[PDB]
Amino acid sequence: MNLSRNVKDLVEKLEAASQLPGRGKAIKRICKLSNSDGQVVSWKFNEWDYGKNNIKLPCCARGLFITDDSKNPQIVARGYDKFFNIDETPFTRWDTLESDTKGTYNVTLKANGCIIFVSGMADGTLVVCSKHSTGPDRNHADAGEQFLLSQLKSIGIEPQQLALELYQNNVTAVAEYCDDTFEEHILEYTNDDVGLYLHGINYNETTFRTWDMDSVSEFARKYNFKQIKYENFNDFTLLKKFLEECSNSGTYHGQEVEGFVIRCKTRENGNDFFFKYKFEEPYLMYRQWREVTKDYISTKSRVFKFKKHKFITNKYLDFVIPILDSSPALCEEYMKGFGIIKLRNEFLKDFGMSGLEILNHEKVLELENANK
Ligand SMILES: Nc1ncnc2c1ncn2[C@@H]1O[C@H](COP(=O)(O)O)[C@@H](O)[C@H]1O
Ligand SMILES: [Cl-]
Repeated sequence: MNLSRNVKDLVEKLEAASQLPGRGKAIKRICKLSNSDGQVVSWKFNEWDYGKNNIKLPCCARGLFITDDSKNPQIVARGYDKFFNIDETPFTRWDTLESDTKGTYNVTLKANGCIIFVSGMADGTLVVCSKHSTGPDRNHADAGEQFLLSQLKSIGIEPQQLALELYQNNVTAVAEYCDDTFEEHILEYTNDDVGLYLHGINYNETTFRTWDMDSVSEFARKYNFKQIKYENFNDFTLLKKFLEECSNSGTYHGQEVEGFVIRCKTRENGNDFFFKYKFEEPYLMYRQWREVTKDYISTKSRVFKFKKHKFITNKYLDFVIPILDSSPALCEEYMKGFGIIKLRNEFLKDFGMSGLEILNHEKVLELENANK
């Protein structure tokens, strides 16, 4: 008779929102369980419908999976809420966050691998889903399932125990997995270590409540998950100091960083809230280099439409075009998404400056080379 996991109100609200023609139309997708052969419903909204005070959503979870019961639907799997970059929304501006949020501020690196949700049902089933798919898509759900079973065998923990512990806490584990079949990202990642990383744990409720990272680590050691680096800053001023110093330095712990995911609790009602701080440079310059490289490999055309980093991009083309012309093997891997970072650093070595050092004296050097 336990109605503590009944979510039929939210199910009714989602079904009603499904019929809405154009604004806030609930998107429904029925998947089949890979273990129990039963069915689970995945709900999802349009991205442009998120994060707007004029568009109230029944739930704000990126990834939501509910059971297929007409008298007691239960949230099988829940992901994080949709959270946005700084200044992207009026409630992620650099001034509103200090006023309306408190500590403790937790900073993790931006994920690079595929995201998977691991939960458990009453029947001991270990339900592994991915971006709105459990049938199964990217099929990273099944890849991560194989990784998880392999790592559970390595510690002798049966998947039944993990499913039962998830069910008893009514939690979904959000995990990032990075296979070697994955492509390279523009900025290098020092936590490649192919396997399953545990990004967090959420309670399967309509509202967003996530475990603190220490509990996540304790759960991960209990189930052979690869731990994730993070740092804690108690106040907003310390966090702004760390973020601005890291941006002025471009190195977190001797590594190139694309972005940070920062978790905190809102000052009013003490609810969890995430926001992203993305370092625009040197990500933009490197991605422009990669795009012009792919354009040359596919067309042998070195004309580009960019307005920023034009001189350094032309120098990069001067250095790299002979390499691409005379190394057909490098072109194939580059098009497949490999060797981007190595070729980038080869150019950075030829030019004699670091990427940040290039960015610092760039208008100086561009105007100087134009003047000559
Ligand atoms: N560590 C992370 N950094 C950035 N986005 C994340 C992370 N973990 C999960 N996401 C979610 O992934 C989605 C965007 O991924 P993508 O657009 O494929 O880069 C959004 O729903 C994010 O909230
Ligand atoms: Cl509800």
